[PDB]
Amino acid sequence: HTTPWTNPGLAENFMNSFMQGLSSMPGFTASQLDNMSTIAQSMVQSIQSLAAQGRTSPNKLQALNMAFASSMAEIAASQEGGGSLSTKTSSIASAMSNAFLQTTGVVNQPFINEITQLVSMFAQAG
Amino acid sequence: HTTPWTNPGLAENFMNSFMQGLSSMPGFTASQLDNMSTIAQSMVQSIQSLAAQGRTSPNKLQALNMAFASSMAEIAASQEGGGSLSTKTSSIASAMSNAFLQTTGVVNQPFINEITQLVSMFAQAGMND
Repeated sequence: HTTPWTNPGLAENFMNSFMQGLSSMPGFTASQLDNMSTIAQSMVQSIQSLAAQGRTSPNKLQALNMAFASSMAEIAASQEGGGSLSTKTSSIASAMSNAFLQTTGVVNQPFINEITQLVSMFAQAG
Repeated sequence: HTTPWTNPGLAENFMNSFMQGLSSMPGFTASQLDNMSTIAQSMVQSIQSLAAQGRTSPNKLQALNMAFASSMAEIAASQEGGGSLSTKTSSIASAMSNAFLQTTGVVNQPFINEITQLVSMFAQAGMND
């Protein structure tokens, strides 16, 4: 239970840290950041409720972390406004990288790469 | 055109309808389905809670519907057990299709394609380390 994918407290820390970091990065409108913040806070509260019920597990926490990251990639790709897709992509990657450093102290680069591929995948579908 | 991210009620109904249908479909273990149902229930409750506060919008709902569908894909692709990846993918796609039909009355094919693409992506990558 040493990572966001196995420890509910660390999953919550990860998502809060991602947002704190993203808030100082370029490419996003106030509206986009509000939307991302609203979503992060709803997913943090949702992991808190499940943890209270003993209803988190590695499999569910993995899927919830992926849900969080996919929804961020989706806002970036679909929501009109702000800077370039490439600026938004770099900003989400830097925010993810700091969220790892703030939690496990170990960046999961393949996961960051995967989220970067999501942004392009979603942008191209829309 | 009307979608699951048009308003909170449609979003919640789509998610519930997806789970109902998937649970009658092949390729999954009881554990994977329990896990998918738990995440679906948490998402619906999140939406009910944002809705009660007037905090939903089409952009936020579209992001949450993606949060939901990605979760489903992640579980299917990565939690060990059940049938083939090919079976899980078509079961997810048929379940999404029915869920549109029961909710809005209209299948959103680009969304179905996105999610089947996610299943592949997530199977290749994993969530390790």
